[PDB]
Amino acid sequence: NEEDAGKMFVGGLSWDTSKKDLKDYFTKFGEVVDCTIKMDPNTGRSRGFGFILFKDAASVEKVLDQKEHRLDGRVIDPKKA
Repeated sequence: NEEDAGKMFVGGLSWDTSKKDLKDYFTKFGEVVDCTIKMDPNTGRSRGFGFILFKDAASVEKVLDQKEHRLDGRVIDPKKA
């Protein structure tokens, strides 16, 4: 594995989605150890994607089993990081 087995990329995030909103959505699939919404270091503006870290890597397969993911009125794109 190139990235941690419990880590996922999450694209298509709405601007009004907070770190807490992100954590609460993925709590449905496993325990979320941590998460982040990536900011542009030059502008401070959101890049519109983030990362989530699960306690148990088994939760990643449960996220990917669900074909469609929706958060704060947007289709979000979870992927193995």
